[PDB]
Amino acid sequence: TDLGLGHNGVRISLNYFDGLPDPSLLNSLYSNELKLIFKSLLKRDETTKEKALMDLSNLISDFNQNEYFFNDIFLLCWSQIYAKLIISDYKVIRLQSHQITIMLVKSLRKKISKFLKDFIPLILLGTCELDYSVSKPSLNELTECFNKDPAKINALWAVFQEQLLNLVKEIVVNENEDTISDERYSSKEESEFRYHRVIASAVLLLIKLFVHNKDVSERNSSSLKVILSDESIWKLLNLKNGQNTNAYETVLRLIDVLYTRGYMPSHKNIMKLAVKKLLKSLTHITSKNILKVCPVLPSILNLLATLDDYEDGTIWSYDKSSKEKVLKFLSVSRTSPSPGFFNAVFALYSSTKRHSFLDYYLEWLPFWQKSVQRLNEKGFSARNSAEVLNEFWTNFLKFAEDSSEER
Ligand SMILES: [K+]
Repeated sequence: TDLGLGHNGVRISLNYFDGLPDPSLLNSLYSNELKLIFKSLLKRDETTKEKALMDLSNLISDFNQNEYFFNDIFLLCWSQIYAKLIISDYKVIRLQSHQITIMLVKSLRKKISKFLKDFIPLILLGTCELDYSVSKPSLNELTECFNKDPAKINALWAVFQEQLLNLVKEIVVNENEDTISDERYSSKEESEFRYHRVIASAVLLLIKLFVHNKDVSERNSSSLKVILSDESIWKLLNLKNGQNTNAYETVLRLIDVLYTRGYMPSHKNIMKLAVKKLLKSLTHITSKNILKVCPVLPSILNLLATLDDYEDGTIWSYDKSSKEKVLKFLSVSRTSPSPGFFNAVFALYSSTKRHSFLDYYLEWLPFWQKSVQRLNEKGFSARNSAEVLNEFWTNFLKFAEDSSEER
């Protein structure tokens, strides 16, 4: 049987309809107080959950009196609902749930070693939550749980890399908008936003896994292929609305790491999947939303310059109208340039000229011309006027020195 995130006989999942504590297992709990606490956590009413978690948290803080209660039956049950609690919209529920688990690890050391495979990956997922109101306190209490040693934390990323990837796979491949949220009690927007948060956390977790493990690609090739071949991660490459750009930038970073490590060159199918979605997202940038998106444009351009190095600009062939997309993307983005922008544009020019992607005089030159025109009319009133203006001229002069052979 597929136990999902579970490694001790019971199924642990993030969805709402399975991986639930068996009614018999619950009745076998030590104290009648626990039975009610758990029955309270299996409901939907989130008000009574905050108290139930508070009560449970109190029983664990007073570990002296209460200890025989926190046995294997408790850990099996808790490990199942813990997974479902950390996807709640109420950040208090997610935070308290993490603290409880962290407290259990810190208190039942050795006695809980068997369950660490189930708890650590979810704790770390909490530290990867883009909301710092949850990810910072979680990481703090976690770091404190291990003698305040950040090296002991970095070890966790290596020890549990298999279970960490399995968690990613569960979020990305197996669950979706309609399994993380019950359509009967949740609107479409609610479901989307909820799933977005969870998968966004998974992408960051996935990135941290490459940071801490130099051989992750080779040691987990089959697991990574399943994760990255799915469409779900790459669907995050969306700048339309309503989400901010945090998740978007995180995927950019993932693509970069994957390319740098030489993973994507090894998996053309996955690279085609990511790039197609990346190129399509360029069309999401308009005058309507340029002011919300402009701080991530240097990242886009730099990534495209990097990818252009693959097989002499082969990535551009993944989209029949990639040239047109880039042109329209450049014309929009020059209206609201930010620091690093012109450095990135030149990076793209310097790389793509090797196969004459865009015309020097009919396409590149007017871009630079209209750019300085924009900078002169508005600035230098705006902030970072001097920095950006100087950045433009430094890069244009380098661009202009190629006008030699292009004549
Ligand atoms: K999915």
